[PDB]
Amino acid sequence: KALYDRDGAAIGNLQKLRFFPLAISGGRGARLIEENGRELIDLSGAWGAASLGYGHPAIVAAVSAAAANPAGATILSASNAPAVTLAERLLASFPGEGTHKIWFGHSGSDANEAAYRAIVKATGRSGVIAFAGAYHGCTVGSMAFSGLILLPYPDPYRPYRNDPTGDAILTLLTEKLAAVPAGSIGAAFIEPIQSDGGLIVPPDGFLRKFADICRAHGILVVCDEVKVGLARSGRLHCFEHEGFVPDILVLGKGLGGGLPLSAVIAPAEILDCASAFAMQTLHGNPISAAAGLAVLETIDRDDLPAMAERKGRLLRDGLSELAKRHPLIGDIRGRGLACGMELVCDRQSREPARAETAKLIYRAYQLGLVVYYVGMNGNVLEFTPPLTITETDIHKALDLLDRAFSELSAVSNEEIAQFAGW
Amino acid sequence: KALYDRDGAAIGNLQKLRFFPLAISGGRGARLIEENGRELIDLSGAWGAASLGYGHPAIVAAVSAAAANPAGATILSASNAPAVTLAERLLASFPGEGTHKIWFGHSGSDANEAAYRAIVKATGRSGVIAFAGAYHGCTVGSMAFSGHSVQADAAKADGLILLPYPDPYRPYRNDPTGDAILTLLTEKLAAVPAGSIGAAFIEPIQSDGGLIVPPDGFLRKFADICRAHGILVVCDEVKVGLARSGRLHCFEHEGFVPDILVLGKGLGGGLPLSAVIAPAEILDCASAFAMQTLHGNPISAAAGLAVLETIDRDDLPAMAERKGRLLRDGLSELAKRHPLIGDIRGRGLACGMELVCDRQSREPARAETAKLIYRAYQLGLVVYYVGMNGNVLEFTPPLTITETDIHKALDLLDRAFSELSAVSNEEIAQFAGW
Ligand SMILES: *Cc1c(COP(=O)(O)O)cnc(C)c1O
Ligand SMILES: *Cc1c(COP(=O)(O)O)cnc(C)c1O
Repeated sequence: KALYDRDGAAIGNLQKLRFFPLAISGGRGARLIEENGRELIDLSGAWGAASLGYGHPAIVAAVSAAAANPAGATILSASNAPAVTLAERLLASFPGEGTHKIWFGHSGSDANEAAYRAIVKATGRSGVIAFAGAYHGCTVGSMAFSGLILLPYPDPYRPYRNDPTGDAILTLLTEKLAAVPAGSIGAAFIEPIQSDGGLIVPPDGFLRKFADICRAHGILVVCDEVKVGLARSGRLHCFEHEGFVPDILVLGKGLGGGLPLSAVIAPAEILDCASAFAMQTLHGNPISAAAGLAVLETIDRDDLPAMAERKGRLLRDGLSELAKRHPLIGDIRGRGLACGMELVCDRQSREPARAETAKLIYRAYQLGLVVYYVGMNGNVLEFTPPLTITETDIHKALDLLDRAFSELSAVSNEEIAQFAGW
Repeated sequence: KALYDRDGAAIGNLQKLRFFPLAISGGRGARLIEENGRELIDLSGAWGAASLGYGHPAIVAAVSAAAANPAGATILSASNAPAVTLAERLLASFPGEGTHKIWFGHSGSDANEAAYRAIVKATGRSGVIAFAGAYHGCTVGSMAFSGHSVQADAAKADGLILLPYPDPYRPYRNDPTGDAILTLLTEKLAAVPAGSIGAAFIEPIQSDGGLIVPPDGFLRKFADICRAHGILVVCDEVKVGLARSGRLHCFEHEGFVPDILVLGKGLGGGLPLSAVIAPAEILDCASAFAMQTLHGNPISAAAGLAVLETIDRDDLPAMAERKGRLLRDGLSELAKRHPLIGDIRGRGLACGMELVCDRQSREPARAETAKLIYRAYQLGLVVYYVGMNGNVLEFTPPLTITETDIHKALDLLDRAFSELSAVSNEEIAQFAGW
């Protein structure tokens, strides 16, 4: 039986996000090795989780050593040195000396859930501001508000109310705040680059101004950097690009370099408001913790933010070259190695090319390239490879992507129909 | 400055369940190693997550090889070999009626939530039966049908029905047979529209409720009432599953097979991993529905496999049954000496010891229990308490715990009983506990 056929038989549809029959048995650096023998360049990096790539020496060393001599298995019922070392390391990376503490999780979902629960418990303020198209996780607790003030994301490519500046969204926020009692909203949840929305970098200056308004109202600013955080944006934290510092930082995916690990950096008052309150047995386990430590160590050691900045420009330069040749490309956006490329039927009408996008990723897979699409309209290719990816791998991936566009016709809508996707 | 103070400075209280200042920098077998190098026998096994203990060679080999050559990092947008192999291995070991599939998670919390969300999605029946005192998780979705104190302050599912647990030591309405509970169930089902309940969540030994083994034959009768009303039976074996009970699956003791099995804790051997074994119709009813990026990651999956292969190779069910008798015998020996010990219960290496002020009226001895484990810690033995009354000592050691470890543990436990008055009220007040 083929690996992909075994998968369909053993594993239920519930957790499947499948677009093509990718069936993996290995990985080395930025390359996935399929069962069938072929290597593929990973432009996805498991949605950004594989920050250091596959089999990075630092991850192997840290994880192997931890497995061999684990400081227990939890942070709930015992303090453990790896988790404490990682916590101090995270506090050191954030402007929160004496003011902030750490909460460890398994995922961005449980981390966002925990932040919200803790905010409500600590402040009694259960009202929330979030953006339409926001992704804060896929559990009841994180979809709770992923009471609610929904704002449009300030998208330069598709302005709200005919205002490219985004200032009409700040005016909307002002009205929504005045419409409801002061002290009713406890938190604003932001993505400093929108993920599921289609890798949208907000217009310049918007978020600084957004945060200002929140602070004026005693509203906590929660920055969700599960996707775009830890070196990936060309700086360590994505908010560094934006002229503000959040009250709360949520971290996940790439934090674990392949292991389940998330963290909330939050004021001490928020995280000390109760004990035994948001906890799961393997939270703060020393094997995930040691993996996270290796990720942060490598980020500093190998200057991964500068690597991401340098390699992102190269990638996005590459994409612009393809745009001269392929009219489908309408917008190329991003910071560092978090890039999006939106595909449109007309560049002036900006009408989304959904069908063509689906064929494009399927085709790219046949050619030896792993890339997925996101967006409200299913028309934005997401690029989040290992920060470790080689300049050679980028150029190869660019050729394959070029090839994919030239060969969309080679993919039928019935090959697309076999994979349920989103 | 020392590790425990550094922890208070860096890590919030929100996720802390602390009973004493245990500060760990290492582990070997059934032993935890503190910052200064002092060794402690771990009878908790991290609430049973450390199924194979610490630094077990099979976990080390599995994890190191998977880190070196990982099959991606996900089962969401890719199939990977470690996860499928693990899925089929779990499937092979389940004596299911019909055909079943696997959902993979990080924890028993996300697994219970996902099981429930899938049932509601597959069937449209949102009503749920769970037991008073039930612990199914600490996420919004899994707290919705839980009954423990941790979940006491959370939003409960509409159509949640809570039944008393069949506790031999504290029988509901003083009926030792458990008949009054099945009678209560019957009255509950008919105060509610026919076909409205989709699920019944069962702990085959109730964990946080006080490590409670139900009356013999009760769960089979309970399962029968559910099956006759179209209600799917969900067996939460996160705590008490995979060899720990003296059998591979704890339901093997109760003479019924569940529709859905939930796994976690010990499944990962120290890495985050859970699983749901559910009928195909339930797990296939939707796609991209209940998902987190690192679900089915190949490193957690490799450990899961090392756990099941070790369970098989070392016949860990048979080991647990014997080591468990050895442990409960030793505890019975302690009962003959210390009047606080009111009840000793459990299967295999899942054991509970309830402490009471008086053996006749069985009033819970809360203050002594806290002092007991604090003293045990000082003597070099790690053990926690559970229960609605905070009076139940829980023993869930690594399944690979040696006989000598157990004897050493029994001696330190004996000593901790003799010496609990050494522990001051002020010392305990420093730890928030439950
Ligand atoms: C992936 C992601 C999450 C959720 O993380 P999981 O690990 O999938 O639960 C939350 N927020 C953002 C911005 C993400 O990208
Ligand atoms: C521990 C436990 C859970 C929850 O598992 P986490 O790892 O804490 O999410 C659920 N049910 C039972 C019976 C448990 O023991």
